[PDB]
Amino acid sequence: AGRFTKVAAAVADSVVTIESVSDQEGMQGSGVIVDGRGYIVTNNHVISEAANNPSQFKTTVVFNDGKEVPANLVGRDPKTDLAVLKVDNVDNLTVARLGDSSKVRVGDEVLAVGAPLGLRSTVTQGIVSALHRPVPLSEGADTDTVIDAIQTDASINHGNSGGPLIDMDAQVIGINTAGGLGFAIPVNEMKLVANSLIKDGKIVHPTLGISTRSVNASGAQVANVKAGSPAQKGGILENDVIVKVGNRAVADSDEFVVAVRQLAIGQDAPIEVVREGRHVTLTVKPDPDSTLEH
Repeated sequence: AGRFTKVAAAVADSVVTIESVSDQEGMQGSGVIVDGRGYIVTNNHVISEAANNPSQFKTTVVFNDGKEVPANLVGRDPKTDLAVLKVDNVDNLTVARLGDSSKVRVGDEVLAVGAPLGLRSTVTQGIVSALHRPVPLSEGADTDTVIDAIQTDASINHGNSGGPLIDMDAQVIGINTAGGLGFAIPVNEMKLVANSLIKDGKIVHPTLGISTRSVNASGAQVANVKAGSPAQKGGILENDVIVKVGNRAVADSDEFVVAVRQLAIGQDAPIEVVREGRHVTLTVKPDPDSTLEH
């Protein structure tokens, strides 16, 4: 058997099709079994329209061996484009076994696996082309977002979106997202997001009340500060050029949004700013974006 033929055949039973149908709509994607009780990780845009209109959409999981089972949304995170589904009382699930994306290196051979039975399903091959790659994602009413992504030249498309990025040990190192190089959500962020979605149905991320644009002191240029925000109270002014957030240099608006999410909620953090030719450090305490779940 081929080298990638073996790795793909060993993870196929862990990748499923995710189908969502209404009176006049249809959207399909892939998912991966991360827990033996029936927990499936997919990306948030695969299910977004079903989550927004659940009274009309029917969500279904289809396994490798043909079986078709209804599924429920446990939780979802548009900020990391992730979601958790649950199938009930299905036995002998081949659980995917999860790697460590911090141990991933540029040049590592990978496979972006889509659901073996999906309509337009794909399985592509490439290498890791970049790590911690901030990438913007923009198909429903959710927020646009940015993620620190694993970048690969394995093609990511409708057919393998939501399925796993797999290393040569048949371990999951990421979740493919199509929302011509590819991008995956690293598996360590997926464990954190999925771990907290399973228990609480929600995660909470820090927020500053800032929206930026990319700057020739380059960085993220403050376009608007929300009233009452942490940026408000910390001293951020509009047209500030943010160059550091916490311990992360900020090259543009994409890295800014990613850098904000790595911060601690309720702890003081320095924002280093280029203001009218000067450098100014400001202290900002991030609020939780979901204060009732915080």
